Amino acid sequence: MNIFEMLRIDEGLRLKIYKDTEGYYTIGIGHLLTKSPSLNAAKSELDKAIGRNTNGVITKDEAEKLFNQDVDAAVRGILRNAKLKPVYDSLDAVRRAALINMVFQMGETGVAGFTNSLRMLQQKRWDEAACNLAKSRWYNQTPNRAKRVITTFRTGTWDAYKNL
Ligand SMILES: *SCC1=CC(C)(C)N(O)C1(C)C
Ligand SMILES: [Cl-]
Ligand SMILES: [Cl-]
Ligand SMILES: [Cl-]
Repeated sequence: MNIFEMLRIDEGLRLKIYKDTEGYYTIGIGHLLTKSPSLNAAKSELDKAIGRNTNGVITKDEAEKLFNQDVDAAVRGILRNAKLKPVYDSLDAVRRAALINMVFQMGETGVAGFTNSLRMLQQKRWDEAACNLAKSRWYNQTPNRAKRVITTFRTGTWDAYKNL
C-alpha cells in the first residue's frame, strides 16, 4: 500500500465531470476543477488543465497524469509550509501518507488550521490526536474517509485500507 493506492481508494476514478461531496465540479481522481456553479467554467478549466478541447470527458491516462501532478503538489506544499513541514518531518512513512491525504482533500491552508491536532501528532500522542481530529467539520461531513485517515494516524498501519 502507498499514497497513490490510498488516495485512489478514497477518491475513486471518474472520467467525466462530476460534483464532489461539497457539490464542486471535479474530474478524475478527486481533481477539483472549480468552485464556481457554472459547468461552462468547469469545462474551460478542464480544457486548460488537459491542453485540448475535452468536452468534459478525459481518458484514464489523462486522469492519472492530473493525479501525479496533484500528489506531487500536495507533498511540495507540505514541505514549503512552516506549520506542516515540521509535523511531516517528525512522522514515520505511513503517517506521512495520512497527512498528505488530508492536504490533498482540504488543501494546505485547511490542514494548517488543525493547530491542536498537529501539535499532538508532533508529540506522538496518537490516541489524543485521533480524538481531536474527529472534532471537526471534516469528520462530520465525510465520516468514513475521515475515520480511515484518523485510524492511520492512530495506529501507524494500513489496516483501515487493507480490506478495501
Ligand atoms: S474523543 C474521545 C472519546 C470520548 C468518548 C465519547 C468517551 N469516546 O467514546 C471516545 C473514545 C471517542
Ligand atoms: Cl472524489
Ligand atoms: Cl492543473
Ligand atoms: Cl466519507
